[PDB]
Amino acid sequence: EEVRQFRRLFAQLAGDDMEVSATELMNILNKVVTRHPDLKTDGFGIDTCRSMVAVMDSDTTGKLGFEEFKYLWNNIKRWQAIYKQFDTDRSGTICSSELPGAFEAAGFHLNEHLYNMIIRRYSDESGNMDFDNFISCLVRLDAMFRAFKSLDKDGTGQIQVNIQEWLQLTMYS
Amino acid sequence: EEVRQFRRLFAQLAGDDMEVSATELMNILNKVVTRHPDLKTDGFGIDTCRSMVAVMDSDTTGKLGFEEFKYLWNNIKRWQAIYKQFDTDRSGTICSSELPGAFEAAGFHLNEHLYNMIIRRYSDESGNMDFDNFISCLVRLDAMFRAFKSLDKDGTGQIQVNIQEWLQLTMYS
Ligand SMILES: O=C(O)/C(=C/c1ccc(I)cc1)SS/C(=C/c1ccc(I)cc1)C(=O)O
Ligand SMILES: O=C(O)/C(=C/c1ccc(I)cc1)SS/C(=C\c1ccc(I)cc1)C(=O)O
Ligand SMILES: [Ca+2]
Ligand SMILES: [Ca+2]
Ligand SMILES: [Ca+2]
Ligand SMILES: [Ca+2]
Ligand SMILES: [Ca+2]
Ligand SMILES: [Ca+2]
Ligand SMILES: [Ca+2]
Ligand SMILES: [Ca+2]
Repeated sequence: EEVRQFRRLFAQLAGDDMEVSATELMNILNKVVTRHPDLKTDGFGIDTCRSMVAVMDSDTTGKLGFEEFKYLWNNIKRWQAIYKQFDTDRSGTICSSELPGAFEAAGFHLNEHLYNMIIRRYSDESGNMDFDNFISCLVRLDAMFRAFKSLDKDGTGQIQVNIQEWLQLTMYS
Repeated sequence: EEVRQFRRLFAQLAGDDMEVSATELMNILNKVVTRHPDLKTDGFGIDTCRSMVAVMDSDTTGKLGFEEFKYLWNNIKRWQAIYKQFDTDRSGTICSSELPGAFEAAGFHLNEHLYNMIIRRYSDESGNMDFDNFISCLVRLDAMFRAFKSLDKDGTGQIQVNIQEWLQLTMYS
C-alpha cells in the first residue's frame, strides 16, 4: 500500500516538473495541518517554506526531488508525533518547559544557552512555540548538524572555512 | 534636526520596553513601504522580521535596542535607494540581470555561483526578487560577512568554528 501510495501523492503534489517547489510545499503543509486541530498554527508562510526547501535541496535544483521530499516528509511525520506527545497540557503548543523533552526525543541535546536562543527566535512572548515554528526550527536544526558533520568527518568538533564556503553554508538556508 | 528626529521615532516605535520587537519592526516596515508605490512587495511577514531581529540582536535581549536598530535602519535606507536605482525597467522588482549591480552598489562583490544561489533562495520562479526579499537577503548577507570578519582575527581568510558557535550563528538568525 504505502510505498505506492506515497509515490502517488509525491507525483500529484510535484506536478509537471516532477519536483516540489516551496509553494507546492506550503500548500500541502497547510492543507494537512487543517486536519489536525491539535496542532495550533497561524499557517506555514511562503518564506518559511523557501527556507525549508533551500535547506533540503542537496542537488541545488531549487526544488525538492523525490528522495529530498521523502526525507523531509518522513522527518515532519516523526516530529509531528513528538509534538503531540510532549504537549502534556494539550495547549496545542510547546512551551519552554516542554521543549527540551521534545527536542531530546528528536535526538538533539543542546545546552541551556542554545535552548534560550531558540526560544527567543521561535517562541512567542509566553515562551510558547506553535507547530509551523517548531517544524521550521527542527528542519533547520537537523540540517545544520548534518552540514557541520559533513565537513567534520573525524569528529574534531571544528570545521575550517573560507568566505565563499561560509556564505554558501549560511545564505543557502 | 536629524539626530533628534531619529531618537524621537525610535522612542515612539520601541514603546514601553524601549526595544524594537519583530512585530514592531514588521509594522513600521509595512507602514513605510505603503508610501513607496515603486517598491513591489507582498509585505514583510512575521518570520522574516524575527530573522532580521535575531541577526541584528548582538546583545541577545531578543529585541533591537537603540544602536542595533539605528544600524539596521541606516542600512535599509541606503538599500532602498539602491533598489530603486537598479530597477531600470520599473517593474518594482529586481531581476537576475539587475541583481549583481545592486549588490555591488551595496558593497558585496560575489562570484557567479553565489549570485545563482541567492537567486534560487530569494527570488521567485521568474528570477524576480521583491523588496522584502531583497532587504531580508541583504540584512543577512551583511550580518554573515561581519560574523566572518569577527572570527578571522589573524586576517588569513579562513575561520575555525566549533559546533557550539556554528549552531549559535545558524540557529539564532
Ligand atoms: O501521521 C501521519 O500519517 C501524517 C502526519 C502529519 C501531520 C501534519 C503534517 I503538516 C504532516 C503530516 S501524514 S499521512 C497523510 C498523507 C496525505 C498527505 C497529503 C494529502 I492532500 C492527503 C494525505 C495525511 O494525513 O494527509
Ligand atoms: O529617504 C527617505 O526619505 C525614506 C527612505 C526609506 C526608508 C525606509 C523604506 I522601507 C523606504 C524608504 S522615507 S523614511 C524617513 C522618515 C520617516 C520615517 C518614518 C515614517 I512612518 C515616515 C518618514 C527618512 O528617510 O528620513
Ligand atoms: Ca512542481
Ligand atoms: Ca533538488
Ligand atoms: Ca503545551
Ligand atoms: Ca507560527
Ligand atoms: Ca517594544
Ligand atoms: Ca538586543
Ligand atoms: Ca526590475
Ligand atoms: Ca516577498
